[PDB]
Amino acid sequence: DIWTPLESNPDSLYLYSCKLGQSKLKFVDIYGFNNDLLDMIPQPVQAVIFLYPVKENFDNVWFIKQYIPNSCGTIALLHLYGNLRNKFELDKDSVLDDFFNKVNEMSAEKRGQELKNNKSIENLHHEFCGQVENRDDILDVDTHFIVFVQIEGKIIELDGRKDHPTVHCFTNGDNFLYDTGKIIQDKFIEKCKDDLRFSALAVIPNDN
Repeated sequence: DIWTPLESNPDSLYLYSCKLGQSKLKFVDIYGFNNDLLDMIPQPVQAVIFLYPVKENFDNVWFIKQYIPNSCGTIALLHLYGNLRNKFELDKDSVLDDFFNKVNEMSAEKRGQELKNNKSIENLHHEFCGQVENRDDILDVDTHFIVFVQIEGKIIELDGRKDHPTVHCFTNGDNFLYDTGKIIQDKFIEKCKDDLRFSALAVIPNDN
């Protein structure tokens, strides 16, 4: 049971979200993590999605375990809209609204198993996945999506391969994008002993 990696292009992510039941949030490329470039990002930033190669009470954070290779794009969208549900509501009776209601009382483990059995999402996923010319486009699981969201003034990193969310530090609206950049630089970029070709996206409101 293997999936085609999700296309990370901001337009494809949006369109994919629209079909899943969320049209209120959009994605904007992050060109770098220095202040100059982060200043270019429109605010308020609601989250940051990050792609790269290869206390603990989480009562208030929605978490799903990842069991399927290259489903991570979708897991990230799940972690994203699932934790912004109060602020940006899902379309009533949409694929995601239905999924979140169905798994609301489930643990991160059973949530993850439910994903396996969700035809709609798997189908919609592979309408917004990358192209495949050869097996190395689906069997090469090298790049990985993770997401950072602000939950009760705390920067929470959400990754389905880990056993739980990773709580980082306190923050606020104004500072979230910047505190997040510092975390990404020290935890992933500079910690990597090479030219870490990453990509990043800020999630912002579609309107105001």
